[PDB]
Amino acid sequence: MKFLDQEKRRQLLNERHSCKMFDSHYEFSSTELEEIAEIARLSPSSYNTQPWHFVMVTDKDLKKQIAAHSYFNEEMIKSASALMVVCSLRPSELLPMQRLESYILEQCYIAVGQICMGVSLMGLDSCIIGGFDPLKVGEVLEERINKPKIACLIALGKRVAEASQKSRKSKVDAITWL
Amino acid sequence: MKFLDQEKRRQLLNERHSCKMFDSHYEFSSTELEEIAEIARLSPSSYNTQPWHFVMVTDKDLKKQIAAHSYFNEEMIKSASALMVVCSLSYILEQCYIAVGQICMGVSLMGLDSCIIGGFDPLKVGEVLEERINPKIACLIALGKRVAEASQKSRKSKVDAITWL
Ligand SMILES: Cc1cc2nc3c(=O)[nH]c(=O)nc-3n(C[C@H](O)[C@H](O)[C@H](O)COP(=O)(O)O)c2cc1C
Ligand SMILES: Cc1cc2nc3c(=O)[nH]c(=O)nc-3n(C[C@H](O)[C@H](O)[C@H](O)COP(=O)(O)O)c2cc1C
Repeated sequence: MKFLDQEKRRQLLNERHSCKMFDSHYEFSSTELEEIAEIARLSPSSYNTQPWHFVMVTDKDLKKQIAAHSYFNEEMIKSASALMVVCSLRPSELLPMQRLESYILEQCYIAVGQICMGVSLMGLDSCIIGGFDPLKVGEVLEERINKPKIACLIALGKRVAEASQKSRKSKVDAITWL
Repeated sequence: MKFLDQEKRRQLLNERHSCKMFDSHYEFSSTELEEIAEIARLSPSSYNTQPWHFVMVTDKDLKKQIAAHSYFNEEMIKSASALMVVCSLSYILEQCYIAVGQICMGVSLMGLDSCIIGGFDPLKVGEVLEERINPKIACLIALGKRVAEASQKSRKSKVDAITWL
């Protein structure tokens, strides 16, 4: 019951890459945005806690304000069709270095791994972003939504340039066979 | 262009499910084993740090041992074709979980099945392995072939999960 053959499954692993620049002229349809939200939502988590909230930022000025405080990621964020803000839930909403906080981030990180695979399946591109001023991006999103704890960002869109070459430590360093 | 069309992308997200029991007859080829390991290795991380190590358990006797300490996951793990032990070497040491999500998606693309496992005793699971590896064990992933259909998706509302800006 496979979906893609070896050649295709291998290509996807390479197409899943950190897209450093996006086609600013490519706009996300409601269909594209909705499926991405479903890829995020349908992700797995321990005891199905789903301690995440995904904020889809498509407004250019609002994304631009976040971009201005993402340092070297500014032009990239600006270029992107959409910017996902992966928010971690409060521990008070979870229950009916901090242990609960780290647990929640672990679930959020899983979702991220699923999302970026989904984005490649559609034919689009992403870049996970942790290089940003956390206090400042919260600031410009405060009046819009309650002050969130941000795990990471995910820039989204269509690429202008080809995928960068994969650089990973040796199969030996990463894999033990038993 | 697309790798898969709309229907098949939507189908996959349901095929990507926590498989509770596996075909205890089915055995992983080397080719199946090697892809699963490469999906894991090509995962993304901060500054390409790759703060992880993946241990592939296939031997039925050693897997049987790990399953004995896996509480309510005992039969599942014994019946699986393989068992991956995911280990970590801001905060960056949690980013092995980014791999986890990529792996399970890649596994389902092959038309196989997986279950992410957090229900185990890390003391005794680490003990039976420590004659070889130096941990830190984050979680487990059972890998193999299903015996029945994928479970129904239960999730909180789209409204609970998504803010549209
Ligand atoms: C970190 C982690 C640990 C998990 N541990 C277990 C487990 O010990 N036992 C189990 O039955 N399921 C476990 N699961 C599976 C979740 O219960 C499952 O992801 C959730 O119910 C969503 O359903 P789905 O994966 O079938 O789509 C775990 C999932 C994650 C992400
Ligand atoms: C938590 C996290 C944060 C990241 N932040 C950035 C970033 O701020 N800027 C950037 O260009 N890439 C960022 N990346 C992408 C990684 O640098 C990239 O995944 C790694 O170099 C491997 O390359 P690849 O994904 O293209 O295979 C981030 C990745 C992760 C997991």
